[PDB]
Amino acid sequence: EDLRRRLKYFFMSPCDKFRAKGRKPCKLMLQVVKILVVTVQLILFGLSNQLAVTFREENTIAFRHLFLLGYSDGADDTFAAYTREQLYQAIFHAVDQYLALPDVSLGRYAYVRGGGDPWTNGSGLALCQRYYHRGHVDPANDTFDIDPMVVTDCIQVDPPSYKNLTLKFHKLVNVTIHFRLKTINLQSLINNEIPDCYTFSVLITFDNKAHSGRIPISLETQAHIQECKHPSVFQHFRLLFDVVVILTCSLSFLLCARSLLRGFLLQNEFVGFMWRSLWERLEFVNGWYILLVTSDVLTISGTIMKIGIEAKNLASYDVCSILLGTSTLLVWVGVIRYLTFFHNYNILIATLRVALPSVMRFCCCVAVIYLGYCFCGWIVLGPYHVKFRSLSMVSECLFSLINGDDMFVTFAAMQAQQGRSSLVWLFSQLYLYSFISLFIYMVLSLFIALITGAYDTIK
Amino acid sequence: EDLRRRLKYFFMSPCDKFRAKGRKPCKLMLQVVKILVVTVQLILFGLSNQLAVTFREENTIAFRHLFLLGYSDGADDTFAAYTREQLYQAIFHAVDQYLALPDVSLGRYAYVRGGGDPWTNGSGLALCQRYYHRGHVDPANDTFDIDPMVVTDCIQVDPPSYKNLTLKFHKLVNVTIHFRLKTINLQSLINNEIPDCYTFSVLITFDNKAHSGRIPISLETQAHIQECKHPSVFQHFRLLFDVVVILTCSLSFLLCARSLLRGFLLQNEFVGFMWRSLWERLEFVNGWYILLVTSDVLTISGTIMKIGIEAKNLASYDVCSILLGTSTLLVWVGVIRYLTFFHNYNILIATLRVALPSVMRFCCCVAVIYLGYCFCGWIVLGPYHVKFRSLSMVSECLFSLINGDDMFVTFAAMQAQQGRSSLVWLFSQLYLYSFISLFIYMVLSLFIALITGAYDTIK
Amino acid sequence: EDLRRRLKYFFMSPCDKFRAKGRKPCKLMLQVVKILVVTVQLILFGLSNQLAVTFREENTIAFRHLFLLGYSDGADDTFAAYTREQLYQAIFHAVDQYLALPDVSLGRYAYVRGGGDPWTNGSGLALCQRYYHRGHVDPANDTFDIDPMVVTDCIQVDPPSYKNLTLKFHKLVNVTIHFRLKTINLQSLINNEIPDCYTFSVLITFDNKAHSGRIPISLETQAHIQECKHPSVFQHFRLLFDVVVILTCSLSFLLCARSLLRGFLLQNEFVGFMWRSLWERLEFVNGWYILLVTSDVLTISGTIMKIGIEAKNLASYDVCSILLGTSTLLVWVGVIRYLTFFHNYNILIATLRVALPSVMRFCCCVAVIYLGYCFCGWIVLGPYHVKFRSLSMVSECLFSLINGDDMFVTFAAMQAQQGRSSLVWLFSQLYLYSFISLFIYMVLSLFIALITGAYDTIK
Amino acid sequence: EDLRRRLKYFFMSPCDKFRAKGRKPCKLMLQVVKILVVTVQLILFGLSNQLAVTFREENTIAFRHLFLLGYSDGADDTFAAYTREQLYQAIFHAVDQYLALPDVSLGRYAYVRGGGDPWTNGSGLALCQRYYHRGHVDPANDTFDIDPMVVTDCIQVDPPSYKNLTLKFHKLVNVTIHFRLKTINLQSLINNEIPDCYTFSVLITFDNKAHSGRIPISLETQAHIQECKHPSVFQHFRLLFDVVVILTCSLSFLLCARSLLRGFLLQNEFVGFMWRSLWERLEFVNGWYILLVTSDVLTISGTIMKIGIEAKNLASYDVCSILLGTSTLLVWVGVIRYLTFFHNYNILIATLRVALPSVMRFCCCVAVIYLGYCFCGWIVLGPYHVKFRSLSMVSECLFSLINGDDMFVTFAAMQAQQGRSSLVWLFSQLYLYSFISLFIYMVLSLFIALITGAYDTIK
Ligand SMILES: CCCCCCCCCCCCCCCCCC(=O)OC[C@H](COP(=O)([O-])OCC[N+](C)(C)C)OC(=O)CCCCCCCCCCCCCCCCC
Ligand SMILES: CCCCCCCCCCCCCCCCCC(=O)OC[C@H](COP(=O)([O-])OCC[N+](C)(C)C)OC(=O)CCCCCCCCCCCCCCCCC
Ligand SMILES: CCCCCCCCCCCCCCCCCC(=O)OC[C@H](COP(=O)([O-])OCC[N+](C)(C)C)OC(=O)CCCCCCCCCCCCCCCCC
Ligand SMILES: CCCCCCCC
Ligand SMILES: CCCCCCCC
Ligand SMILES: CCCCCCCC
Ligand SMILES: CCCCCCCC
Ligand SMILES: CCCCCCCC
Ligand SMILES: CCCCCCCC
Repeated sequence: EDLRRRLKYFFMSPCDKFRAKGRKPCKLMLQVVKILVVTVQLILFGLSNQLAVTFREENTIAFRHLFLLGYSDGADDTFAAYTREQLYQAIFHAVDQYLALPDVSLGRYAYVRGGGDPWTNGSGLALCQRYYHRGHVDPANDTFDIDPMVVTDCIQVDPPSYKNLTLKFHKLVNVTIHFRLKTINLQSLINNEIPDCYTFSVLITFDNKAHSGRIPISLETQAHIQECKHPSVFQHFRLLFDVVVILTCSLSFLLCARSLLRGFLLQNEFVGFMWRSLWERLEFVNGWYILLVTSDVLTISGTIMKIGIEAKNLASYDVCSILLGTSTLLVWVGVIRYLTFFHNYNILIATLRVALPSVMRFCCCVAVIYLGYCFCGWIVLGPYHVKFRSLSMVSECLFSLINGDDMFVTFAAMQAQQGRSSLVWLFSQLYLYSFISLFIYMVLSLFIALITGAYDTIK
Repeated sequence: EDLRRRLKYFFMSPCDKFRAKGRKPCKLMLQVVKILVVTVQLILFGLSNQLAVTFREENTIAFRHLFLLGYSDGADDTFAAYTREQLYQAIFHAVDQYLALPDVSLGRYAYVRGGGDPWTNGSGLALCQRYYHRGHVDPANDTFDIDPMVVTDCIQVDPPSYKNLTLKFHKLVNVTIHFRLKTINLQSLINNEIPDCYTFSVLITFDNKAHSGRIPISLETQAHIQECKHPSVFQHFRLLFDVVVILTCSLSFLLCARSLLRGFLLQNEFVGFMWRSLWERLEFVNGWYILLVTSDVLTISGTIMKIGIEAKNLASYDVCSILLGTSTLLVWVGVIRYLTFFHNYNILIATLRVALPSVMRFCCCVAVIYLGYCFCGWIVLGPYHVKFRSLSMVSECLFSLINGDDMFVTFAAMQAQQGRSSLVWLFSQLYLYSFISLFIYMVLSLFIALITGAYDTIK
Repeated sequence: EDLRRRLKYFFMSPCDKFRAKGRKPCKLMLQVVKILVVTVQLILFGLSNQLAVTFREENTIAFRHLFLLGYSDGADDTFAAYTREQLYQAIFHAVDQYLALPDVSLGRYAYVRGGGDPWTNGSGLALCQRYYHRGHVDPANDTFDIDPMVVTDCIQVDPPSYKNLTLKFHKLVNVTIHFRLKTINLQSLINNEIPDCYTFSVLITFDNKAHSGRIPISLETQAHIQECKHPSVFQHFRLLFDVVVILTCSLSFLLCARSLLRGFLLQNEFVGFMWRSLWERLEFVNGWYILLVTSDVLTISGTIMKIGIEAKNLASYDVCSILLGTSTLLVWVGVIRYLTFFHNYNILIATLRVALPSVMRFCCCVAVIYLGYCFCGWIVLGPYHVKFRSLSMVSECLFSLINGDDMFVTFAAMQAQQGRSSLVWLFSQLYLYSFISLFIYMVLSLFIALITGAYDTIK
Repeated sequence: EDLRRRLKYFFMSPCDKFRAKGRKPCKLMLQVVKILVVTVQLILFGLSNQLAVTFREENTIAFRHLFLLGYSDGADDTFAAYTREQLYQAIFHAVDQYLALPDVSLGRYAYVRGGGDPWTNGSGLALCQRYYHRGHVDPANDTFDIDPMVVTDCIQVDPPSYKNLTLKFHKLVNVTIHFRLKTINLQSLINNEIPDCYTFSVLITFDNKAHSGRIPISLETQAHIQECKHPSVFQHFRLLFDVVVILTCSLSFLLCARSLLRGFLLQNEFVGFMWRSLWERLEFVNGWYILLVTSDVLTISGTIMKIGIEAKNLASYDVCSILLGTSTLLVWVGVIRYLTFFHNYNILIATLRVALPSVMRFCCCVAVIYLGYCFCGWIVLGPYHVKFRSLSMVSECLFSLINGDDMFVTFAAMQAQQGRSSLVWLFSQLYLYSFISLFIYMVLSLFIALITGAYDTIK
């Protein structure tokens, strides 16, 4: 009796419900307001996120130019030493620049002393060489006597004896330089924020693990952010905007939870009526509202993290950015729920609903072939091909090849081996040709055929 | 009675109308003449447009080589100073080259003195440093005391004391060098045109807003064009050609307006007959003729601007070029109006007419997803990914990815973060894979399906 | 009566004709032999073609390294002078290297003296500056007085006063250095060929036509090949192979001409029978045999040219290579004539036969849009975009964009103008987005739909 | 009678057979175990394969930096000498560095003396110049007198007179430097493996075969691996894992062979029953089991090779890697055999089975066109186009072009010839446009149509 009318009303559109019981669509206007405010909050956060990331990266580039002898932009991957004299000069240049920093640097840096290892108390720079405990290497007689246990020896340099360093080249594992520098991110002032205090931990590595006559040289930094002690800025909204976002998301969450509860109660009543199928029950679950509550939770968590970062209780910019960006994407996607009511505007969702199961079953069979190719390429071609170094990189290369991207350069990276390793080159030819042909012309064609057949069904 | 015959005649083809009432198709021959003359005028204008653009750009490159110490082509994005000595040397090199310009430069330049700020009367070069009013920075004690108000102090150099410049490095915001140079674009002589007089305003910036120990250095120019005073060229068509273009476009406009008026009158009579639907009225509007009158207006405006530029009353080359190029494109497109009469030649337009509404409705749903991805990528990945720096650049990157372009390099730009920021790298993996899969395999497939289904309908 | 049987036999396959009248298929075996021999001849010619091209290009690169001060590989497009001292040094370096060539060069070169202009009798090198007859340039007073007539003044240098060169910088149009060198292409010995004598005409240009303060510097060569005088090589097939190719092509031509004549006679008889439609007559014309006779003519012409080049009567390697390569492609394509008899192997040709007319009609409408875009892009974007410099380059860029290639870099080349010329940048955005959308999603889709519909018809 | 039931059981699924006769599916669990263990073995082998390849390549790069004067990374393709003084300096630098190696090198190398040619007994380095027996070259008189027989003259250098080298430049064919160095691959210690002893044979070539004034310089190495004599590593699983892989593959092979024999016997019985068609017999052959036995043979061979390499009996890393990688790919693909039983999961295989014959027939016709284009492009464009140098490279370029990849750069590589060789440039335009249009829009469309029509059939 009334159950039929109740269900019919439960599955009606906002305009239909307004016609029926004069219900005002507050959820829709809330969604529009949410899109606006969440996007604005994301951009406002992005300002400070960019400030932090830029400070870290620019300081690291400046360190590379200051401490690496003969360094130039774009040389990171090939920068290396090849003679004993070059290596000694690089090490001494790094240490001398560390000692001269106050007089030459464009930035203002403070020294850090002591702390844990590798620094002794009062020491600012640690210069450590690591070598085998016993190494006797005699290629002339085709012999060696090695105790592979690593011994670390190093020199402590106080900021304003290291020149007596003697490297044990034949059994040298690596050389490292460790030091910390303190600086202040003044640019924050442009965003009406109090500058933070940064500590950069700088590691310079001269790596000899390959014992190949080529020692690559690299510099890396780790940044630690902390609040400064009683700072002063002459004449030192966002909080209220964050509170507004929180209120909007809370109201949206409450309305969506109420709708889900109403749907659950109606589902229970209908099941009781029928009894007097899991899918027939899930038909009462509004997936869009589950997405909306997930988005609200994400947005509130991101806003709380953002408030904490602004208050200087936290410094996890990356997590906050990921939370807020994902929530913004979900908020933008959420409004399709209201287009679902009209067939002329619901082609994408209607087709995906029919296509997805067969697509998943197809992927079941395609994935094992894809993984076989991934592992084979990674292990066989990785030592020779710059695009096959790692499994994730192999997956990227194969996925791009399926889409027709970067094909000729992939083929050409192997041309160097046609004269050196002919068998590997021939294998790479067969591998690439077979993969491209199979996946572009057979697999992808059938995938698209499944999707277009589903569309033909729903149309 | 006669209304049926009149409407049938009104909807007939040029050949059919010639058969019926012996009407000569002057509009079609006018369209052909218009294509020829408008294209020729565009090319002729392009000659002088190229001359102007080349003068500006070549002078700017020469300035970069003259005034930037150690500059080389292709280094614009990374050119920077890293030590106090480097910065002082760059500043003094720029000023010294400015003073030596008459003796060393291959071009002939005249100095400009006085005028508004930043130059005092009689001064040719302004060397200005901008720093915080009060800056006390103490990273050693984790303290600072800042009044962020910017103070500008600068030295005036008369063209043929600046060597005493002392930079306040710890609170320095930036350094700028401003000067103006006058020159003459002699190359115009090859196009039988009188050379113009150019003033180049040159700004060299040493930017320290990030306070990161790396100060990027850049040079920019702004060009002002003016007529020279009583020039003399020994033995100093285009005007007549412009007048011909104007006459052709005016006649085309008159004929198209007459046709539109006739259609409007016939529409009114038919509506009156029926009365004794907005679409049923718009059926009488020839959209091709609206396009043609728009193209005629654009062409006449562009020709008037071109005449003014040739007379030296205007120098807005870019606006003129845009007007004339758009009008040329529209003129070329306009002749499809006559192919519309024959079905075997009207596949594209006939199919678009049926497909466009459903395509627009589909875009309604796709656009919110696209914008969500744009904002998320711009804010989360922009600090780390060179292709996500700006919203327009993000849109370009995503649009290219949809078309399969530049995929692997997009993936590879993030490989540097796999060791530094693992969470951001993982997010970028999920973001790129999900976007590419969704848009290439689901969205684009259904878009093409809509278009091909419309074609199946009209065929 | 007999006419039906005669026609049925005339349209039968080689196996069917062998069954009917025991006819041996000599044309087919001739085609196979032709493929083999023509391909082999192409490769054999390619050996000597490569030798000639390599000699020219390697000599030109060596000249660039010898005569251009500070030249390095890959700098051709940006190599330029920027100060008077740099230009003087480059000019004097080129002349000094010309004079020192016998002592420093790795190649063996002989000087050429006299001849026509610009060299006087006995002169090996001509150093010429071209300037305006009267040039008074006064940017300070915004005035000039120019007689644009070009005066050429130049110095003659005898191979082993030019140091007194005074350049008129303010009215200088360009500077050129002309000289000729003779050398011998010894590498020909590896191919059992007598070396040729080469004369390289070398032109070095310092171009100041833009009067922009930047003078680009370039070097170009023209090679003239001649037989040497009574050469001697101790112990100094291909001719017989060329004769064999000629005989094979002649026999194929004769058989195809006989077949065409037989078809023409049968066509005339059938028309006479019917009389007691142009297409109904062209149905008797074997297009494959027209292609075969064209290929035979091309092959014979190429072989005669190759024999002449080997005999040293000709040196037009490029024309011979084009003739032989085209003939090889046509010979390879010609064997599809025999697959046309079997439907399971004739899908491509059968479908093209049905699709081509509608494709041509579609192209009629698409071409005007494409040309409008070409002209608009060439004139509006060419001064700003490296990929739009020339009309052919614009066509290449747009054709590649239609196929999804190089999209993001096309967008990115304009990002530099977003700050300098905002209006041009906005126009480029609209231009690229509209072109890509229209052509990839609407035009190409309908093109493929036409082809697949034709296939659906023939299947 | 029983034959029908026997055949029906023979063609049932694992679950169906378990229902029928309670058969435990040991082959399927064996396949899962095989996937796991084979993939793990491949990765474990990849560790040592990477160690070997890295040692070889890093040593070669170090040699290039040590022995090539003025060498820098990325200069391999253009590195060349252009004056006699440069060539002498490069030769003497290489020899001097060879003599100074113990004092300057970061690696530890031992000299090799004597052996076969080109070294005499006691000699470590051979410096050999090769020139024509008689060369008189007179370009001034357009004459030459050559005996092309090559004479080799060379100097022996003992490791710690070559300075008196006099090069016969006008008839010089090339110069080579040969020497061998011994070293130890210590990095193996990180993988708990005993280091191997490497001998690097180093060849430095200064090539003058073109006699063009440009002499390219290159360095190449060949590595020979051997076990060292009585090495000692303080405290010097994989064997047991290899044995486990062998056992698993052997059991899988036995089960698959038993299944194939059972199928053969059933086939014979059915044929005997019918007698009282080759395809009707091949219907009894399980192709998946043939694939599985092939994979088992490959895996066992690869494992035996891996054990031999670990024992130091072999050093063929490339062959072992190819065997194991191919076997891993086949093992991953093999599990689709069990998905073949379910139609919803068998779309790919079911469609391929129907599409493959028509695809092969289509390829018959397409291949001759493709080969014609390959040969034409290789011979005509190869001397001018970097992507057409070799036939394999031409095939890669054309295959990539079909897939839309690298189009604009292919067009742009020819733009340099538009001014030099206009006829070749025009031919390249026609060649590229025709190939791309024909193959992308006609051939590929029909290929995809065949595949999708087969899918339409099986669905
Ligand atoms: C009945 C249905 C059942 C389910 C259907 C079948 C499911 C299909 C599963 C697909 C699996 C494909 C294999 C990918 C993994 C291979 C690469 C890999 O592991 O990377 C190594 C990397 C790490 O390896 P690495 O490179 O760091 O280490 C290599 C080792 N060294 C460094 C020592 C050399 O792992 C990853 O982080 C995973 C990256 C791959 C992820 C790509 C898969 C897609 C992700 C989801 C987005 C798509 C959503 C689409 C939805 C949109 C529309 C709604
Ligand atoms: C019932 C039907 C209703 C309508 C149907 C639905 C309409 C669909 C609307 C599409 C909108 C898609 C979103 C694009 C905007 C995102 C990018 C953006 O805003 O850029 C930022 C830029 C500016 O941002 P920015 O990068 O300068 O600033 C970033 C901020 N900083 C610098 C501080 C880091 O804005 C633009 O200039 C817009 C560029 C995007 C334009 C692309 C859209 C297409 C243009 C029209 C051409 C296509 C015509 C096709 C017709 C051919 C066939 C007839
Ligand atoms: C009824 C059916 C009958 C059969 C149907 C028709 C069969 C179709 C045959 C295709 C042939 C196509 C021509 C390619 C050869 C041209 C290039 C060449 O030879 O290279 C030169 C190279 C060597 O040349 P080079 O470049 O080293 O030498 C040039 C000379 N110098 C150096 C002096 C300048 O040869 C090769 O190594 C071959 C490379 C091409 C291989 C590509 C073909 C595909 C390989 C198989 C993988 C695909 C499997 C797909 C299955 C997946 C799904 C199940
Ligand atoms: C994201 C959940 C969508 C659920 C599909 C049903 C549409 C009402
Ligand atoms: C909704 C998940 C929130 C995760 C926050 C964790 C921050 C360390
Ligand atoms: C550009 C306007 C086209 C209007 C479509 C109707 C064709 C007669
Ligand atoms: C038809 C629009 C003309 C715009 C001209 C404006 C130039 C400043
Ligand atoms: C290349 C000419 C082909 C002619 C088509 C008819 C096929 C017998
Ligand atoms: C790889 C062999 C597959 C054989 C096709 C038949 C499937 C049972």
